[PDB]
Amino acid sequence: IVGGYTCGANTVPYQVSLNSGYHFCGGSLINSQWVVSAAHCYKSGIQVRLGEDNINVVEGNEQFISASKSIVHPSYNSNTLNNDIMLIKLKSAASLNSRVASISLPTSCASAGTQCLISGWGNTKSSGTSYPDVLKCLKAPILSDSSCKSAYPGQITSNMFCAGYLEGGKDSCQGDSGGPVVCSGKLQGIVSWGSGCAQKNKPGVYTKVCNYVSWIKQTIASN
Ligand SMILES: N=C(N)c1ccc(/N=N/Nc2ccc(C(=N)N)cc2)cc1
Ligand SMILES: [Ca+2]
Repeated sequence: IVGGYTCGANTVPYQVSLNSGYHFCGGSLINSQWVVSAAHCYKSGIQVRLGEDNINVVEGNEQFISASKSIVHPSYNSNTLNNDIMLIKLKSAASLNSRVASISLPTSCASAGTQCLISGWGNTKSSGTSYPDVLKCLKAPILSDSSCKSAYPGQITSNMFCAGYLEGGKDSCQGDSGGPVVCSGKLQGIVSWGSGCAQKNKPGVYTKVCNYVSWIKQTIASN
């Protein structure tokens, strides 16, 4: 997260770190056994780390639970990042309390202008590289589809939305991928892609979760 702020330990209780020896992507816990992340975060041997703040220090609220299965969206296209969503099932149910909590799926798509919270342990620099150890947060509005499409001609599908700031300076970034965009207490987005980070007229592009709720629910129901 570039231009964000330190969330505060366990203030984003649904935020998970996907760990394969190191943090490589975010995710969002959507029930005790399931995490939603970006399909481009797919890899085998994922350990889901819940209850994280400092991902480099055991601070006492962590739950580390290996994935038992990952399900990449049936229509995920890695070239276009269309349908950049994947479900990860935990081998065991996370223990849910205030510091580790699922985030509600949307019942409706959020509109442009809705303020959201984007979070992650990704790079905090738009130029160069610095990875935070504690969870970073960014309040960012969903941008209009028109501004999104204008920013990224020929790339924004109906399964994507832009959020952030056209002026740049504030954005998610590498290492935030897969993580949440939560708006009014609903998971509306998944950190998906963008050109660089926090670049002018290159806002973050997010998987439009509301399109996937049916798939998520039915997948969970049968897996
Ligand atoms: N909001 C942003 N600017 C932004 C946020 C996260 C981000 N990270 N994406 N990283 C990323 C890495 C690999 C792939 C792939 N295998 N195709 C896709 C995306 C890139 C840009
Ligand atoms: Ca930790």
